[PDB]
Amino acid sequence: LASIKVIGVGGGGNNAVNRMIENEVQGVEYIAVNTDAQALNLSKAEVKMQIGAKLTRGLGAGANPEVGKKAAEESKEQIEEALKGADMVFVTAGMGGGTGTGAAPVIAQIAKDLGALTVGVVTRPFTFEGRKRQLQAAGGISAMKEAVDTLIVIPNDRILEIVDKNTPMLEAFREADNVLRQGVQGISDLIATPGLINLDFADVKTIMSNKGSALMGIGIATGENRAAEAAKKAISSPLLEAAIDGAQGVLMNITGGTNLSLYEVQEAADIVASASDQDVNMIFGSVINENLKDEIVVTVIATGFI
Amino acid sequence: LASIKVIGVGGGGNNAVNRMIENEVQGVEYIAVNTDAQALNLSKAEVKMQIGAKLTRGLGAGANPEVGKKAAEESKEQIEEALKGADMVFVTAGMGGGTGTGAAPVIAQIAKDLGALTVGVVTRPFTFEGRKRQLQAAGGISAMKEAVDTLIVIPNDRILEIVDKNTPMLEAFREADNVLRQGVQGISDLIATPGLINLDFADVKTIMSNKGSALMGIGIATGENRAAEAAKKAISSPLLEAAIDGAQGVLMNITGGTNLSLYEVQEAADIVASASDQDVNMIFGSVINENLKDEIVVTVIATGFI
Ligand SMILES: [K+]
Ligand SMILES: [K+]
Repeated sequence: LASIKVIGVGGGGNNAVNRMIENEVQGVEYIAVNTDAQALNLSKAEVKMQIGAKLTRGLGAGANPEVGKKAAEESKEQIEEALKGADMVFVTAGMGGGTGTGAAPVIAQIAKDLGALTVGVVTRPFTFEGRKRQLQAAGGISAMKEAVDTLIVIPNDRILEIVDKNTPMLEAFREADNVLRQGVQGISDLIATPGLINLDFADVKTIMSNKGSALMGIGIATGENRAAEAAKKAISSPLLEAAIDGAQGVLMNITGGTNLSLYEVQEAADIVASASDQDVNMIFGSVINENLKDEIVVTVIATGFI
Repeated sequence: LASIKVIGVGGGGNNAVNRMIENEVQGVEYIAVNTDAQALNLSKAEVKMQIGAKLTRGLGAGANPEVGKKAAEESKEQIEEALKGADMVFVTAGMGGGTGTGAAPVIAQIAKDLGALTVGVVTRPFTFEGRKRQLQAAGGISAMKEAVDTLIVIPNDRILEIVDKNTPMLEAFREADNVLRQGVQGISDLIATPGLINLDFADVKTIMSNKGSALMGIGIATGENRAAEAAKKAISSPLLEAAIDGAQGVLMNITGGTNLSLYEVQEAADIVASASDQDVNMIFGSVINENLKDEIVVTVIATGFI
């Protein structure tokens, strides 16, 4: 199985890494990277890497991408050494602030230069976060795209379409953390641990080598008709904010409990295939999570959008 | 038993509250309060109070005490409602940043105006954090002193005298979090839960009503001579950065396992009394922590320093 590191960069990455650990996501090594020593000390990762100790003295980057970038530059030797040996590196961060925006591209570029298949999974800030955050996030996304093989972008505004109408702001942020965790786990669960219908690493690498950007969609369903319902919810997810038939590559993960059947996996796959372009390169796998009972989760990652 | 709330304000308070929860500190209600939604979502407290949602949009106060203050002002109705009914409120924060420095005094003043015995337990930043942090912390400490009954100040530089010489910066910060937890738990364990030698709430209130400032000291020891060794370490703690004989009031907590003896409690108390002024108002109690084996911890809180 592939050797996989998941790197949480800055506050958005910190929370996503903790959510993966809370969900007992197996087969990956976690590395929390941050300029903010207080936040870093709340990481559940065993490897906690403080960057920019001299520059920022543990105080964070103050929403300044240049300080995030220079912090990662300060610590480039340590970052390179931590990443050495990985076949694949996920770099997770929230865009718009200082450390995510500035450090995540530096870290991703280091991983990519080492030869790791490098996948960024990042949030674009909620519009309510304001103009400075939006502008800085656009800069980070552009930098991230240069530094990775595939960048999966989670449009946080779309979460607001998904959650209940009176959801407090704190809970909207909490859901963004969960979506980042779902983005990484959707891919890693199919390659990091044994399974009946895993994915071939080489095939993941091919779908993750497309240009342009990538998006994700998530569907969850229970009971009768769950496989079809979950798949339909995934392809119609507000998160997948382009028509899936525009994608060059599609990866589908269906996860269920021990009762997940061949018939259900096929049903879900057929829905996603049918919605996608006729000439799409689509790959899929299934995961048994024995902690699930009657729910199934379908995650779709679509790459190579114009 | 007294009804006690422990309020973690901003990043330093967040980490201290999590450390209390990790150490299974009983008998108190925890409330995490923050302008930073990502950090707040890592709180282990069941009550998570986002303040300044409109002003800061979940992004934190950017090391600006005025923004911390105005965030608390925005949310004053919610803060007042959360604090109603408490006999005692601990307000814990790191001084020097925006939310701790600015919001903690507002919150403490609300608690004090409600009639709660209000005790602040705050860190003064490490010198390495720089001049802006030092100056802002001095302002916060002055504000905090006006807003509480007793302010216990933890001089972070003194932690550097305590930890091993090559301790990384991240671990020095982690130890500050632990000291804040020890400051609160030293007092709360003697009044919040049943015990053989608890303290009288009225007596705690008297020692906590002194003017001037307060300091703490911690000593830990195992094996033969543990009670005397721990007590001596507490009174000579670099954290207690004034001669204990200068204090008007002294509170001592000795905590040990089920083997903690009357003789040991007395031995420790005698050491602290002997070191203190002849006319000191000193009170003490003991706690059995059945999770301890042969270690004992002595905590001393000294109040009313000139
Ligand atoms: K698997
Ligand atoms: K007790």
